[PDB]
Amino acid sequence: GTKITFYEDKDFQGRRYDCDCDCADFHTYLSRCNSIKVEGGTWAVYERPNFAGYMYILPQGEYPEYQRWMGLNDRLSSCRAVHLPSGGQYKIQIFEKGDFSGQMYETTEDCPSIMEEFHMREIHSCKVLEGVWIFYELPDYRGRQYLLDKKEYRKPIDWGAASPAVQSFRRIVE
Ligand SMILES: [Mg+2]
Repeated sequence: GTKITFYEDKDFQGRRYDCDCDCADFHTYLSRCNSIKVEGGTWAVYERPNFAGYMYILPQGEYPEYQRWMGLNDRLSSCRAVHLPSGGQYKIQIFEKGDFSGQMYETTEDCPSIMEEFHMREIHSCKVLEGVWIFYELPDYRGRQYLLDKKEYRKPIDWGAASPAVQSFRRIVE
């Protein structure tokens, strides 16, 4: 089922790499990425090998420029398919402070503005109770993205963020 294609140049041109499973390192096959086709599944694609650096979530679709997936540069070199639980449930708890302290909020819905809904622009810890979610550094699902597909996150670095800025979040739905 799951299949993704990476191209070096815009508009599905240039050297190409295809992947139907996780790939921790494709840098030897491809030196840059400027377009992607996702034929099936939803994929997390990462700037550096072993799922490091900037990351981005792409559902099925055609992406003729990296700006189409909110890419931040022309570098990609690892990818993995997002596993959506068959049960189809989503619930997250967000916390004001690290280590699950401070004010907590629980939700099963998306949040395009944490400031509007919860009066925060940083989240310092999180429990993903059900499902798979994405945190964004900017409002309304803009900017750098962080995949939350583990259960517990005691500090922002646990979701890959050097910054505590989180201004929106949403679920990855099938
Ligand atoms: Mg709302």
